[PDB]
Amino acid sequence: STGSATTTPIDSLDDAYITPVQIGTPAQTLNLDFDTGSSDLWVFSSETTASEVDGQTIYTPSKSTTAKLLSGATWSISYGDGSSSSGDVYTDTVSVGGLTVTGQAVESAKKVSSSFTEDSTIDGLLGLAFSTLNTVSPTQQKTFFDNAKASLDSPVFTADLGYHAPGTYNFGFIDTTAYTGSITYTAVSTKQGFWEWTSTGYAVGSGTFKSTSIDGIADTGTTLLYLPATVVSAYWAQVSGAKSSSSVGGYVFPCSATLPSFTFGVGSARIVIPGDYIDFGPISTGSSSCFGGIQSSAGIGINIFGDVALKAAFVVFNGATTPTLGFASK
Ligand SMILES: C#CCN(C)Cc1nc([C@]2(O)CN[C@@H](c3nc(-c4ccc(C(F)(F)F)cc4N)no3)C2)cs1
Repeated sequence: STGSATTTPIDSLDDAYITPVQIGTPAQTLNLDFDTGSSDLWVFSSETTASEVDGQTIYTPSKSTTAKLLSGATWSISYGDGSSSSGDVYTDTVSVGGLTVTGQAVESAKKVSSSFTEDSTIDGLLGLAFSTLNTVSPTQQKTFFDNAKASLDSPVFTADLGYHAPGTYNFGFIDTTAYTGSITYTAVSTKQGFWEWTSTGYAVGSGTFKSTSIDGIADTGTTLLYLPATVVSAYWAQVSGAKSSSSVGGYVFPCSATLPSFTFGVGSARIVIPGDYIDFGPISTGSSSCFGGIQSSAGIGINIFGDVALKAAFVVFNGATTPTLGFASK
């Protein structure tokens, strides 16, 4: 089998991408944030505290003839930004772009933190990291991809995120029309449950390439590109007036600037992020200070190839017996 679904930016900055997901019978379509950096499929639901729902579409398991309570199962998750959610668990039929998993664990939120409430466009998350990170207790659950993998034509999914435009998540096949040149595959460590790999270095703008190993994760659920402070400083040093602001929480730059590109290495290949992809716009409405799309990972403990990096590429998440990641230009 295969599936293919369009993913759409939630706003003009590409802060996140939402993909329609069919849950239950008859289908209840919710727009979920596909997150290769986590492993829970959770949704706003008829069980979510009413004051914490503000415009999201909710999953109502009592209206699904295929929903079954996963008795005694609870979940609770906290994300890198400090947001969180928790609740109980149903199993139900879940379909993405024509690909159907029966008995998928659908984690129904009883509580969500303020940042989720405040984002009326995100109805929940669909985790695509390794199932070892799934938070369901006492019986850990598998991700949608893990459940679908054996049925797929090929045990892969691909992320083709758009820049200020929709893109595509495909399951079970590689669309050879969706990229230029070749896909360079690189080794993955699953030891932390992430799609963790080592970039071979970087370049800023038209500068020469600096060979240096950068261990990080391919994370569609993170907006920005988080890299070591040395690399990030070398980038922003090329932008007049750019500086790290403790009050804002990262590097800012004058909105009047044109930004240089940023290249990252995948083996001997190179992915070039155009400068415009690094511009996240005014820090507040009407400000002439703009937020940078490349930020330091120093406080995180891991480098994160988030959407800023991934949307410059066609990315293969290869879930073969030995997982690998593939990157192609597009
Ligand atoms: C600190 C620290 C060390 N490590 C935990 C950092 C890491 N962190 C992660 C993710 O937790 C997993 N992938 C990312 C993700 N973020 C979201 C997300 C989406 C929407 C909203 C909002 F605004 F609507 F509330 C909040 C989110 N947090 N979805 O995925 C972040 C992987 S490594």
